[PDB]
Amino acid sequence: SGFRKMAFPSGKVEGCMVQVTCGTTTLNGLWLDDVVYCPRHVICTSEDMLNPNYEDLLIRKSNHNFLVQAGNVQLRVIGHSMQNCVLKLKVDTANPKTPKYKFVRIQPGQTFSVLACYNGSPSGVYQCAMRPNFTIKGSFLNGSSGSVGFNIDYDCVSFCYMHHMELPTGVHAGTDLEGNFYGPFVDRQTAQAAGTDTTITVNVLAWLYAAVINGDRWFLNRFTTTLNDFNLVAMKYNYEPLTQDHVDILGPLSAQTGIAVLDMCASLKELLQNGMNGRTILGSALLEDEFTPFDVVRQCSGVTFQ
Amino acid sequence: SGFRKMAFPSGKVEGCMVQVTCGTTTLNGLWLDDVVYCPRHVICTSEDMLNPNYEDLLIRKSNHNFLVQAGNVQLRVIGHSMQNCVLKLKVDTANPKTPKYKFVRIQPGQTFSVLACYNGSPSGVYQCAMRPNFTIKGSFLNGSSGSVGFNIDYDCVSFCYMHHMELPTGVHAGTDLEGNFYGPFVDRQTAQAAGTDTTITVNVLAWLYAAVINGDRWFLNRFTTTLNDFNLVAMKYNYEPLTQDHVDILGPLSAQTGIAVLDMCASLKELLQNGMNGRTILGSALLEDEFTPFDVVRQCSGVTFQ
Repeated sequence: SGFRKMAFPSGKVEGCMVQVTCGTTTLNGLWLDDVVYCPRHVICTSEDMLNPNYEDLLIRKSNHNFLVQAGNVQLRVIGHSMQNCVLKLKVDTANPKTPKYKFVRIQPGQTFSVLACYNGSPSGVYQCAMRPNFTIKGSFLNGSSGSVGFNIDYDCVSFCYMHHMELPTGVHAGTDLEGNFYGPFVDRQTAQAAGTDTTITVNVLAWLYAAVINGDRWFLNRFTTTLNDFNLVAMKYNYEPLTQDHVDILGPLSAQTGIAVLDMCASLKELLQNGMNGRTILGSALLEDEFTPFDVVRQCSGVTFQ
Repeated sequence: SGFRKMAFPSGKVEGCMVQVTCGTTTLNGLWLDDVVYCPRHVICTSEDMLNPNYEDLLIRKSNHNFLVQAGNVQLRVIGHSMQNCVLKLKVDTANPKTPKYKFVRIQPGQTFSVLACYNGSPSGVYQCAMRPNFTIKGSFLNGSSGSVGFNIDYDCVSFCYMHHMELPTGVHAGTDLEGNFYGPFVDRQTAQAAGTDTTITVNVLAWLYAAVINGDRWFLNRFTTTLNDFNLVAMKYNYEPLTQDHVDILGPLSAQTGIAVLDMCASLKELLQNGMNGRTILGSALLEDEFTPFDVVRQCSGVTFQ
């Protein structure tokens, strides 16, 4: 019993982390097969970040300007190329610990584990989510660019995020493993600011189903509602729309607990209109939205990754 | 910037997890060199747990009664010995992925990472603290015994917890890796209950400092307080007594923020007497007490000018 914010096992990702040094800038790299991936702003300084011309700055750089360290071992860069906002550094040796992996671009509301790294050495792992405004509420200090976010999909490591920048409000922005920034952010030190962040509705409902599995039933009511009636109320509380596909994804948790998805929406509407009244749900005094439906099934069923 | 419940990388611990089966019971074991450590209650039947004589029960066991599996490969057991409540199974193969490790016994109020496992395979990694009543609020299902808690100091893994039981209130009890239980619990199916649990005051203060570092300041005040006068209020709200040892530990955090330790106690005092008034601190609507000062400095320390 019990319910906790839980990250994925980081073992297969630790064996892929690498240090990449360029001139006077140092960050982290992802070593998969014979290719190292890292943010492209490693070739620039703090002065260049105000408006960097990445094309002309990479023309000046050569293969010997890229120092890649795999722990206490130096790697030999034999090729380099830029794809959007990341660099692909071809090395002469394949990582022996290379796991079965994919590159995926996640939708807003999806959760993942972040292996925060510094100088190519992992120091921590935590579970966060891609916010609706395409930011993440991570924990990163200076020098953590190149850290990766990932899911474990059955037998495969699903890389979905690489950390790049910190925004003025304290949140973070980054790219997928193809160099494309999530949202309208760029790798330039400017005045870009995140929009208003909303609550991931389908995750709150999955979290409420987790509370029912673990014994909490005080928020259930004898009310009921439709999708439009619920969406119109949650809209004024900055909640994301609940699609008909989201109702289908919550199907398994609705059938296991015997509570209709629309009945659970009626419960959430009361909590939005009346609050928690100082009460707690699964050890939290507010509504948690960083648990996807499958995240609930993994913890409650003890899903293991071999 | 930002603050997250962050666990240590679990790669060095995953490579030590194995599956131990005796009779109809299956749980997890720790594979270090040529020894497998696991809870000794794996050798008991349901009738034995009522009043077990572990000395008498282990002598009756043969080596082939234990089936140890590293992945899908059987580990040949060649001997068994008992140290307190931990069974030590000698195997014929030394674990080639054994990391630098030590066995440590933590104090109440400290934190560690838990690698929750089932059938020798990891399910997830999360953080928790040793409650003042010598329990942990984990997320454990049937089959999770043998999962270990741990910290990492650079390259060395300090094992500090092995899971054994769940108490009637839903919290969990276990031992260090030498087999000594935390608290007055025993590995016998008898009537047991967790003591009165208090809030770890020094951890809440460390968490309030983390909020100051990240920009939150609404809870501060001009007031000050002494050690005695604060402990008068802390005792009234089921908080652990703050001591000079705790004050000295919060030293670096007090200097980094310029807020004296006793000044932050006057802010925590006001929060306990008035509540949070509906506002949040670092994403929580209640006071968090499972972040040690070390955990805060680990995520929030920059550079100290002297």
